[PDB]
Amino acid sequence: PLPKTHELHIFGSFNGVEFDMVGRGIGNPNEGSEELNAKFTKGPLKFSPYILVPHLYYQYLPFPDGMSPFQAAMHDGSGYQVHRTIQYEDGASVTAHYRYTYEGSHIKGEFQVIGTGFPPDGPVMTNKLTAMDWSVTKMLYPNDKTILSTADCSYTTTAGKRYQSKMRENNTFAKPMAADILQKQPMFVFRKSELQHSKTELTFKEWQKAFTDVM
Amino acid sequence: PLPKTHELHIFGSFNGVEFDMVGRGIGNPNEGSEELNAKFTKGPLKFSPYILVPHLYYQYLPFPDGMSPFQAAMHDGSGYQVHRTIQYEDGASVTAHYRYTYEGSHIKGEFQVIGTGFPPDGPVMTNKLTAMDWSVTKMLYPNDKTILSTADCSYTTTAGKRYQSKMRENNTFAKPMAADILQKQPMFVFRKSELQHSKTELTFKEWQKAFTDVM
Amino acid sequence: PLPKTHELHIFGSFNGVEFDMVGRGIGNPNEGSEELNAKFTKGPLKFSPYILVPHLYYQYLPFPDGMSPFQAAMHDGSGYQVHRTIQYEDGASVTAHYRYTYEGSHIKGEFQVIGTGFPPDGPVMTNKLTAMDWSVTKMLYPNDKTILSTADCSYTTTAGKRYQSKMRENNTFAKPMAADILQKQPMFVFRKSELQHSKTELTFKEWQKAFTDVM
Amino acid sequence: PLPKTHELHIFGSFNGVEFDMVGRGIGNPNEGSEELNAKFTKGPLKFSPYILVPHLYYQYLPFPDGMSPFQAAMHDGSGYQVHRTIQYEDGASVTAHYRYTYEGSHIKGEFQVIGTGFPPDGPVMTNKLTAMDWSVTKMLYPNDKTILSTADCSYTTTAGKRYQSKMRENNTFAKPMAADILQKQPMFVFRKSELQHSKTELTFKEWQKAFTDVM
Repeated sequence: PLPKTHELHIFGSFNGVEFDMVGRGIGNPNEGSEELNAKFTKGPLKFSPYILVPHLYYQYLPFPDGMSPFQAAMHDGSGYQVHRTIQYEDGASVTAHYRYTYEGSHIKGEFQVIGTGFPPDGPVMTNKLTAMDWSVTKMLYPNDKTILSTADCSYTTTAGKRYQSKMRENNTFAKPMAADILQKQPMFVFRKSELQHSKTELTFKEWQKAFTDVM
Repeated sequence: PLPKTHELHIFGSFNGVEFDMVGRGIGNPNEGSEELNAKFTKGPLKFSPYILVPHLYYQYLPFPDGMSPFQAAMHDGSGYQVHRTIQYEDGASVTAHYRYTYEGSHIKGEFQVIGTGFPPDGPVMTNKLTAMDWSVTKMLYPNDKTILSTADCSYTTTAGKRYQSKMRENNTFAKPMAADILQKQPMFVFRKSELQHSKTELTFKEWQKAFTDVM
Repeated sequence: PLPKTHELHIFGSFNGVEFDMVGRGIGNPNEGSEELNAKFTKGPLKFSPYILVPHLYYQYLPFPDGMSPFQAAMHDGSGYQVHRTIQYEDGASVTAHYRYTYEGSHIKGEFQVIGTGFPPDGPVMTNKLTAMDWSVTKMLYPNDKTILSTADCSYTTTAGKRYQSKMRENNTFAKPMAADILQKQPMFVFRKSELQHSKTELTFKEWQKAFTDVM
Repeated sequence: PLPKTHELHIFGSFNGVEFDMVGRGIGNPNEGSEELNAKFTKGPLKFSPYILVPHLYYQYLPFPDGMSPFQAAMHDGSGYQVHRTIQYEDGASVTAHYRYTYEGSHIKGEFQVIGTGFPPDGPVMTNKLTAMDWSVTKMLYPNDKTILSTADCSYTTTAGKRYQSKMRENNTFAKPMAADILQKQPMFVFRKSELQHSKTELTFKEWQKAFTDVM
C-alpha cells in the first residue's frame, strides 16, 4: 500500500558525540506532503536542529503519471536503501544510511547519520541556521536498480550569509524500477521544508513535487 | 532595450588545438527562446559540437516578476561578465569567459572557451554525444553584484551511458542587481537545448524559464 | 603502549549487498609498517578486494619528531574516530567510520564501510583493479581535536587506465592533540600498499611515512 | 636549452576589474629554484598579492633522473601549455591559461588569469593572507601528450584560520613526452613559495622538487 504513517529512529554522532532521537508522523502520498514530531530523549541537541532536515521519506512522493519508484518498492515490499553524503562549505561532512521496514501503510525508518568537522564556532554548532532554502534535486538512473540524485543545498543564517552544501546520494533498489520510471530522465524533485523547535522537541514538515518540465 | 538579435564569436582551443566559430541569431526576451546558426572558421571541428551547447545569452531570459538581472544590465548598458568552469566526469575541463557589447536590441558576444584533458578515445573527441539533457540551474546572490550559478549537466551518448559534468559560474555585474532580484533566492532556471550539426555548420535553439517554485 | 598487533572487523555493504570480514595482523609502530590477512567468511567478495585497501591503522604511524597524535591518543586511551568519504570517477561513493578499542599493545578495529553506485560493468564490480598507486595525503588541524586529511587516489587496472578517486576524512580526538603536533602544518603522509588475493583470502601490507618536507 | 632567465606578463581580471602586471626573473633549472621581481604599473594592487603565487615556470623543475617533460619541451622547442582551475573554499574561482615562447635560455610567459567571486569581506580582497603553505602536487599522465596535476592548497591568514583551495590543471604538450618519463607515475612535486611585497612591487621565490618516493 501507499503510506499513511511513519516513525523515525535517527542515531549516530556529530563531532564525535553520540545522539539518538525518535519521532512519529503522517503524510499524504498523493500530494507529496509529510509532517513529523520528535521529542528529545535527554535535552536539546548539541547542534542546530536544522542540520537534521534532510534526515527527517520519499514513499510520500508520487510521480507525475503514477507511483514513484519509492512508492512501488514499498508497495511490493522489495524496498530500497538510501546512501547519502553531504559536504558543507566550511569543511564539515555528513554521511547517512537509511533503511526502512513496512507494516501495511506504516513506515519504520532506521537512519544512521554521522557528521564531523563542524567548526565549534560555525553556524551549526552555534545554532545560527534559520531555515533551509527550497531545493531542486536532479535524479538519473544509471542502471535499473540505482538512482543517483544530486542537489546544491543552502540554509539561511542569522548573519545573513547562506550556508551551502553539496548533497549526493544513491537509492539502491532490490528489484528493478519499472519502465515508466526509467524512460523519463532526468527527473527533478522540488522540495520545501519547515522546521520549528523548542528546547524539548521539534516539528518538521516537507512538501515534495516531481517534475520533468516546467514549460 | 531588451534583445532581439545577437552575434556569436567563440574562440579558444580544445586539447591545445585552436578553434574559432562565428554565428548569428534571434531570440524572444519575453519567452526565453533563442536560435543561432553558426560556422567553424578554422575548418571542421576536431570534437563533438554538442560540447559547445552552454557556450552557444541570458539577456533573452525574463524573470517571473520582471526583467532578469541580465536583461536589466543590458537595458542600462552597465552589463555583466560570465566566468564559467565545467568539470567532466572523465577528467576533462573547460573554462570560459563571456563578454558582451550592446547596440540597441542587438547583442555582440565575445566568448573565450578553453578545453583540455578530453581523452582521445572519449565521447567528445569521438563524437558519441547525442543530446544534452534538460537542466535546472540554481542561482544565489552572495553579494549584490555577483551571481553564483550551479548545475549538474549530462549528455546522452551512443554508448547508452550519460556523460556528466558539473557546471559552475560567477556572473559579475558592474552595478548592483535590483532589490526585486536580490529578494528572491534561490532562483532556478530550467533549460532545454536542441542542436543540429554538419561538418561545416550548426543550428542551435534554447528555451529557458526562471522559477522560484513549481507547487 | 605503542601497538604491535591488531585485528579488524569490517562490515557494511557494496551496492546494497551486505559483507562482513575479519582480519588479523601485526605492525611496527616505529617504522610505519603493518600487515593483515583475512579469509572470506562466506564465499568470494562480490567486488574487487582492491577497493578495501584504505579500510584495511594510523597507530602504527610515527611522526617525524616523535609520536603521532594517533599514537598519543592510543597511549592515554582517549582515542580518536575516523570518518571518511571516497568519491570515485565513475560516480560511485564509499563512506566509512572507524572505531577502535585497545588491549595493551593490541588494537581492535570496528570499521563500517558502505559503498554504492559502482557500475555493474565497471572496474570494481568486474575485478579489473590491479594495484593501488602510492599516495600522498595532506593533513591540516582546523582545531585542536580535529584532523582534516585529503588525498587524490588512483588504482591501475587491467585496461591500462587508472581509476581515480578523491578521499577525504576527519579524525576526531576525544582530547586535544599536543601543542608540538599542532605547530607543524601541513603534515604529509606517503603510503605504499600491497594486496594479494585469491578466491578465498587476502593478504595486505602497508608502509606509511610522515613528512613535512623533501628538500 | 635549459632556462636561466624569464619574463612574466599576467593579464586578466579579478572580480570584473582588469589587471595587468609584468615582471622579470632568474632561475636554476638544475635545482628547481626561481626568483621574480614585478613593479606595479597602474597603481596599488586591489587584492592580496599572495593570490598571485601559483601564477608567478616548470621549465626550472628537473626530474629525479633527468630533464622534466617541461624542460624537454622547452629544449626541443615543441612546448606545452597550462590550463588551470583553482576553486577556493569561500566560493571564489580562478581560471588560468599559460603560454610560453623561448629565446635561447630566456622564457617569455603570457599568462591569462581570471578570478571571480572573491567576497569583498574575504581574506583575498581584505589582504589577510600571510603566506602560502608548502604543497605537494600529484601528476599523472593519462596520455603521452597530457599531464593531469592536482593539489590541495592553503594559505595562512591573520585570522589564524587557513584559506584552502583545490588546484587542478592539464599540461598539454605538442609532442609526446619521452617514453622514459611515462611509466614512472604518479610523480609528485613539492613546492615552497616566498613572497615579499610593498605598496609598489613584489619579489617572489619558488623552490620545486620532483619525487616518486620518500622512503
